[PDB]
Amino acid sequence: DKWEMERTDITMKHKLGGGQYGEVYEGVWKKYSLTVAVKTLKEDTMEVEEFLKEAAVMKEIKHPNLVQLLGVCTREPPFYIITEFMTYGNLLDYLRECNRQEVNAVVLLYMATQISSAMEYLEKKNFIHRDLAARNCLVGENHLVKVADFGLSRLMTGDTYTAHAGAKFPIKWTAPESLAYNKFSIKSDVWAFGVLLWEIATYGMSPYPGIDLSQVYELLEKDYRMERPEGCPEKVYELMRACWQWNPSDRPSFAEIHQAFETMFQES
Ligand SMILES: Cc1cc(Nc2ncc3cc(-c4c(Cl)cccc4Cl)c(=O)n(C)c3n2)ccc1F
Repeated sequence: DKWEMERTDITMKHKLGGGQYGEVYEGVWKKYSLTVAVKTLKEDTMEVEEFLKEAAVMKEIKHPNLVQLLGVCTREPPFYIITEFMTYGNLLDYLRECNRQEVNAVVLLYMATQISSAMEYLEKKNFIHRDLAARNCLVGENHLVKVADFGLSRLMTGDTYTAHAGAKFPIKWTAPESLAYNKFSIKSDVWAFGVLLWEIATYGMSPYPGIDLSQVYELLEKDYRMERPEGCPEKVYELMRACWQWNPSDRPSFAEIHQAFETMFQES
């Protein structure tokens, strides 16, 4: 289709992210003198059909706050997925290293509004993310934030995905039903979004600070939740706590979350 391009159109530069995102490189699309990001598969980091399906799914995603596909090379190996390049890197590092007078309260609402917009689109389009976290949000100039869209799964909005036996999760971002039963849904993405809000509010602190990973689930089942961060508006914390309702059904939708943030951003 229209997305297929010649591999030789791109010149590969260096690895991005220190391996955390797999085989991803900065590159140059020569014709346009345009920096792009390129993911490939040469070191057996995923299975071939999984990679090719990622590429297929990306073709369907079109939203201002989801990383945008530019093209693919899927005829013969090595296969490539080519996307827009986000200049800063990830939101976790961005928050940690930023000048807070610039990245101020208004900007944190702006960030939350952008990410919730992306998630509202995935909710509407029957996809789940499964790894929402600041390390998986990418930042460009002027505090533009886009959710990374590797790993998306198709799932009708009211259904559940069961992860493979033996799967290991990022415990501190993982909903209780996922931890206990390997069950994921758009509502487990909502849970993760609440943790992300806490990351934003703390300018990138590690969640459940000092708490043993093997005791996180136990704390959640006893109704422990992280306290409100310093400076965090009460309405924002209310939203975070709603994202952390034990029962998935009781958590807000992304459409509701995005509306709340848009309003707070517009009124700031
Ligand atoms: C300075 C710096 C910049 C970036 N930018 C960046 N821009 C675009 C992309 C696009 C990726 C992508 C791809 Cl190539 C294929 C499918 C889905 C996605 Cl999301 C992606 O995995 N990454 C990490 C990525 N990183 C990352 C780290 C860093 F230190």
